[PDB]
Amino acid sequence: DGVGNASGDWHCDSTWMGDRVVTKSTRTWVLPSYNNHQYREIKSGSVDGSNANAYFGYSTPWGYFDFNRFHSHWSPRDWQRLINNYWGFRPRSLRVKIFNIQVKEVTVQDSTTTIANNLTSTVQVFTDDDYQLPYVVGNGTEGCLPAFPPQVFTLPQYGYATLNRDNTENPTERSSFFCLEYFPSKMLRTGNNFEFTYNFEEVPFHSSFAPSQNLFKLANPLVDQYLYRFVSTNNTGGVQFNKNLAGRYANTYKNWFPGPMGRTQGWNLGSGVNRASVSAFATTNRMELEGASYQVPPQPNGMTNNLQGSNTYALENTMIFNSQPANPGTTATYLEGNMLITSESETQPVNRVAYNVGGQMATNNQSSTTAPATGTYNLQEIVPGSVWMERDVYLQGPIWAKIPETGAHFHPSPAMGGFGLKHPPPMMLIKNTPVPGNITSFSDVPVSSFITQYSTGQVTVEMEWELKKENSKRWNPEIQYTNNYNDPQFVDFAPDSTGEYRTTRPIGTRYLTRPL
Amino acid sequence: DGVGNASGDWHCDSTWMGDRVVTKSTRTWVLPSYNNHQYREIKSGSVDGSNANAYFGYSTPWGYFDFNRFHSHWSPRDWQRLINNYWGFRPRSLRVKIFNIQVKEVTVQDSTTTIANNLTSTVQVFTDDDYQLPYVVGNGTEGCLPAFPPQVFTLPQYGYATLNRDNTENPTERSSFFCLEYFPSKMLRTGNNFEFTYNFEEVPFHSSFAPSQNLFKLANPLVDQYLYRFVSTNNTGGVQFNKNLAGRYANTYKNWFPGPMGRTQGWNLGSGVNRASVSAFATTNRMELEGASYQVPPQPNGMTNNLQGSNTYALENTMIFNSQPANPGTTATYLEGNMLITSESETQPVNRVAYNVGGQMATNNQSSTTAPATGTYNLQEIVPGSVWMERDVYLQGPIWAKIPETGAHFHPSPAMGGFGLKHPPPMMLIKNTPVPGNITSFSDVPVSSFITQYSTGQVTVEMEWELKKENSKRWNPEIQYTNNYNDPQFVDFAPDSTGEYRTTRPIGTRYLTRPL
Amino acid sequence: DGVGNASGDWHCDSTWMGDRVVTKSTRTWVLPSYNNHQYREIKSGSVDGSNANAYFGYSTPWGYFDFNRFHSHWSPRDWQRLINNYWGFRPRSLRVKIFNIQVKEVTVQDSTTTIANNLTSTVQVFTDDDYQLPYVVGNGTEGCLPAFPPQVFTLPQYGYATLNRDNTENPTERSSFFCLEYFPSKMLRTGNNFEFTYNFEEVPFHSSFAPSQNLFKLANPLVDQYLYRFVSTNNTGGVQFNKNLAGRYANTYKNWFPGPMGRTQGWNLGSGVNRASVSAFATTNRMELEGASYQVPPQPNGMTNNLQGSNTYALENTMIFNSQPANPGTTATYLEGNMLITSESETQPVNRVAYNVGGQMATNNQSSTTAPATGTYNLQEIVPGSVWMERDVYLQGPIWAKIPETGAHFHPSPAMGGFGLKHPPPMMLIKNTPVPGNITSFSDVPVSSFITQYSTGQVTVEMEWELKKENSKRWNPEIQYTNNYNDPQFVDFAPDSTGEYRTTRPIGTRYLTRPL
Ligand code: NA
Ligand code: NA
Ligand code: NA
Ligand code: NA
Ligand code: NA
Ligand code: NA
Ligand code: NA
Ligand code: NA
Ligand code: NA
Repeated sequence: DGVGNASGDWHCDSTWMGDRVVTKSTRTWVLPSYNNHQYREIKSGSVDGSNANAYFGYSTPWGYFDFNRFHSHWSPRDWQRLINNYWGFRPRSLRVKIFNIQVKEVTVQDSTTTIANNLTSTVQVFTDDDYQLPYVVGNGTEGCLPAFPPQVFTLPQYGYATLNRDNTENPTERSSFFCLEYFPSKMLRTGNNFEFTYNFEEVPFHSSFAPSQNLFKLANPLVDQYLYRFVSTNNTGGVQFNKNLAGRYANTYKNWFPGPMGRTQGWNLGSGVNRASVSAFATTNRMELEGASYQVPPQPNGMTNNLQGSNTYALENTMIFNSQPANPGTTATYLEGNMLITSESETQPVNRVAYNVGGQMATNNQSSTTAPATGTYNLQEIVPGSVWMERDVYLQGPIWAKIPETGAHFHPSPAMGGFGLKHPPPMMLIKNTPVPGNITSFSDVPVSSFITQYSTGQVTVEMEWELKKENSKRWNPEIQYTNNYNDPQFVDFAPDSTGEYRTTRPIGTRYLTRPL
Repeated sequence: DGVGNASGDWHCDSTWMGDRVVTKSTRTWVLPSYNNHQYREIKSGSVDGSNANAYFGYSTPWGYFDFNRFHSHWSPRDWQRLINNYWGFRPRSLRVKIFNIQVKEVTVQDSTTTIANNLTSTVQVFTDDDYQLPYVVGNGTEGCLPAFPPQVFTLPQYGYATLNRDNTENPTERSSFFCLEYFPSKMLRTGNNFEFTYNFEEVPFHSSFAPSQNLFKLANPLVDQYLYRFVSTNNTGGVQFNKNLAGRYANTYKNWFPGPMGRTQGWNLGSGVNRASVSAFATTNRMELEGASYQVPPQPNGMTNNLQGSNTYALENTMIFNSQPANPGTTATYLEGNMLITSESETQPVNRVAYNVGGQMATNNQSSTTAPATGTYNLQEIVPGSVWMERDVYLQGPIWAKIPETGAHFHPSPAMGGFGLKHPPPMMLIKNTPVPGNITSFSDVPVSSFITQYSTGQVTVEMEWELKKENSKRWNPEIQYTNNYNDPQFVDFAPDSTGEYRTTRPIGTRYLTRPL
Repeated sequence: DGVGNASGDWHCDSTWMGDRVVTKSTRTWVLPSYNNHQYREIKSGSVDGSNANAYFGYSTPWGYFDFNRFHSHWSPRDWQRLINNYWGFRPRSLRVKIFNIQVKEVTVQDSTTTIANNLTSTVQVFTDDDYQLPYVVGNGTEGCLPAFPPQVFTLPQYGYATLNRDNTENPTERSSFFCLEYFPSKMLRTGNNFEFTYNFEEVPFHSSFAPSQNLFKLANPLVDQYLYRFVSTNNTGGVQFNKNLAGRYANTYKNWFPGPMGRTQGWNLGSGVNRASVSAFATTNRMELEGASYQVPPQPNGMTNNLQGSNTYALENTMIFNSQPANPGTTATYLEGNMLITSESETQPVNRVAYNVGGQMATNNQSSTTAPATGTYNLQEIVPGSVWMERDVYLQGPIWAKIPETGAHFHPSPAMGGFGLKHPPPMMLIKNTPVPGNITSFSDVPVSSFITQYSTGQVTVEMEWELKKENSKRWNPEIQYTNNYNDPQFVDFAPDSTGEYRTTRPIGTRYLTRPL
């Protein structure tokens, strides 16, 4: 309504009400006027010897709002609270509000560089509710709301990648260009604000519990089966079998089978033992798409890295986050120390080991002359009677991802973990309306010189989650996430002398135990 | 109400009413007071050279009611009746009742060992309706209701297996212990009884019919296709094709594809021909889970063993039951004779042969210098346009199995055949309340000496099944299960001189024929 | 109603409903017919060189029901659940039921010793609702309901201690004798049962949280005080002062003062360092009552043992429980290992160190000739502006205790921790009605020979607790009780191979953090 009046109050809070909890988090932000208010055609030929890095696309002046990161909404304890006493959760509804828009104009004379605000200028927000733009938000890229309410953050620029021709930079006749100014968008001078309201589609509860039974040894030990297994051949080519018995769990008919597997090699950590001076890329797991070899991280789930105990990890199949945020374009080498590496060990009983072969099966036809032989297999895909656990979500991990448009998706859980959404939280685009510099002469060609200015405002995301009440009959105490350190010299998830937020370790959600 | 009065009448019966039939079967049972009313920690290190047999779990004083075995509810003829004129069936509802509880106390002096009944003592029944305990019943273990109403049977002890550490006996911090006395349970002295009422979740009709068409040669022979296939290359590297024609069924575009396959080797039976003195285990098919190789029986369905005709069987992929019940802990070798072995030949046209390679595909890129080459594959998993038949259920086979708790199950049919249930018939636990011996001095430590006593009562299971009315236009008579023997010297499915129930052969359900 | 019918169903369960949770636990029990149905005058002269052990009292045939022990109602996890996410709790209501009474009669011929049940005999239960009997239950004695539902336990005999004359065994004219048969009590043959209903008086929530601020350094560091302190004297006897400043927390006016203290000496544990071959008794803390020195355990709270970190413990001031139950009358020496020792370190910031002096104050009057002097004090009692935390309750610790009858109690929290109740859960007395042997001749003297018989039945205690919802604004994750072990070789709070319940460690309730 007026320049003087606050566009909105500041809400940050967690409200636990029965079976559902709602998280409101508000933060402050800056929007540079990227690209000086013009689109740039952007492309890249193969780099580091890989045509897989070749792409053709565009860069826009628009910045976008990303909150698809659990820790944007959850405080550490709140996370803890959720992960220690709940069997699952899914996000039901979401509402966003952008306010307190303040736009500033900077002018530099002889390197003076002063910042003063014009009140006249506007900002533009619109939400792509019909998913007509490329959806960038699903793919684990920087720029989400901080995990720490205080810290101010700068909005990521919006750019998308269309299809390359022939793993060269060049475009193809099918490649398309999207203009963001084609959608109608609200324009906000300082008095005004934006409110976004949303309702999540129905998705299965993320299963935040670990199996207390091993899949194969489901059957009670006490009683033998009524089925028998082939065991040997008498001296004449005659078949003989024995009863499956009691405890033995190797030779017992099974009803259900582990998850889809594809070996990705295991590397030791800590004490370790790894091969020396090794170039990782040649031996990484990959999928060939459009005649180029692409690395696939988080090899599609149905597998596990680490067994608890031993340090070996399926690095190809694993989620790794920096301890602290770092910078754009960094090429610096990182040792194990800095990294927050994650173990899928909790999901190990249901899931298969990623650095072991998946099993073996007979490779020959037996005969009088010739004995039976078997062959191990490094990759078993999906089968009926399958059963597995999808990868755990982390306080630091992403929340959801958009399902690609195609005729079919096999049942889909983002390989990076989270909620597979057909219709996910809409792209939220915002840009600073351009203000022309001093233009004194008319031309047909478009204006090229602009006043340089950026915007800053606050934004609040309010989310509603539904919970699966914990209900177990387990007698003894379950393991839970404890803030347990010995001889600490600083708090975890807390500012330091310098003032920066410190996060020591990643946090899964699997602590509670459910028998199969 | 009173010691003298019967807690319940005896119901055994089959009622066929239109499209649905209800089976009531009642039997008699004994419940030993296992473990002298205490839990035992039970574990096993690797045996027979396999860490797969390593497990950590517990044994309870509770016995359980298992009826998950088709022949508990169906008399032979009734089975027959169902299998010869129906295209499918699923269980809609179930109701159970336990009554006529009689508890007896045995005392032995100088080896006298007398049995007299105390009327004062109780028994405990409760049903785990919320699936909070490990579900043992799904996994084809002994102790179900007899197939023969007269025979008295002893209730299986309840024990479950939690997760092992490192394929050693030892437990893990995630391993959980369940106390059965934590659930509230009805206590029954002799006058009282138990009634259980249940409603099955909706499941697809088990398809009890065999295809009368071969999958690939679906198209009518009379007419050629309007598509053509590449056939050869002219002397210059030039492509040439011919019309697909008429009857030929090898080279004709196909819309649908066979089921998932994984070779498990074939062994001859009867006349046979098998390799001599062979140790089966090295060459068995297996899956690696938690860093141990486990054998998987009934290799997940989508495959067949036997083609009719020839005796070769996919033993790894097959269902084998003893002819007669046998004993706990038996290690005796069994020849073919005793076994009731099953052929999935009826499902052969839709399904793939288990001891053959699944097919072949090109393994090289053709060039002027270099000719095209192909490679057979021993394991093909799931694909779009797939189609297969799940394994047939047997009078002797199990009915249902519980789906494991995880984020996803690919469409699941118990590998052992039956109905995949998310929420299956609840574990039914019963135990004898302990009666202290003579205790004359107080101690803080728990009482250790008990009166020795066991319980016996009857129980009835009443089930309602829905049927898919047979409706075919097949002119000529279909094959049906006939009780056909030549020169019989005893009846089948009938007592003998000794008094024991004799079952000669297994009985599938596929007899009726449905064109695709 | 009838011998045959169950007097009551078995309820064991924990129901969490919003702000209040209700715990139902049911167990089995035995009641020996103590004393052959007669009272015994019992007394003791000084033993182990202490007249403090001298007492005069009586022993009854009655056994009593004790559940005043947290772990009787809480399963491990349930405890956990409560202690990790709640700021407090108090018991609002309680209801008890005794049923399934079974009375047995034992006869021995030539050492045969058979147990058969007579159905005719009765049992007697009554509750002393008017607190007219000596209340024994408050004082941490054996015989409470087991922590493990399965285990059967024997009811403690009821005996009370009246006043001794002169620290000799002999009675005094003021000493009184209570006859339990004077109260009217329900008599129960096997068909019948007992129901007890109760409502707790209003008591402050047990504060289950640890202070995140140190009492003395409450004031913010950033700002100095506006008060100044005397610091020195100029060379002439002149007073000079400095401003209290900033961070310094030693010399800053304080509003609130630590808790009441009385030094009890500190002993090292683990690595330790303690004096060798030491007789503990001479140097133990004590209070003189009726001209005898009595040891006081749990020296009245307002103090702490242990500071976290260092192993030294105020053993006199500490709660120690055996790892496993042990036996009546044991004199066996116990090393540290067996013991579950407790640290009040969480309450350390508010509370005072027990093995340090409490402080110091000036002991002289300063003059020109003579400098000021100070003296440490080993015991400071209560003062206005006091503030402290009462000792934490343990899964293994007792729940409540009865306040003694006198004109005044200073604000009272059982020194053993728990709820100080003016009117606590009534003594629940039960005894087996005596059955005369064969008496063939009349006498005036009371019958002396009885049939020997004992009773066994189940009992259920149902409690309702109110909770203080956790509500904190602490950003970083709080510490919580985790079931965290490394290289476990058995589960904790779970049966072992032998069948006995294993409890490794004690569990406080202070995990959550509240700033002052
Ligand atoms: Na730029
Ligand atoms: Na929607
Ligand atoms: Na670095
Ligand atoms: Na046994
Ligand atoms: Na149901
Ligand atoms: Na044999
Ligand atoms: Na006695
Ligand atoms: Na009262
Ligand atoms: Na000892």
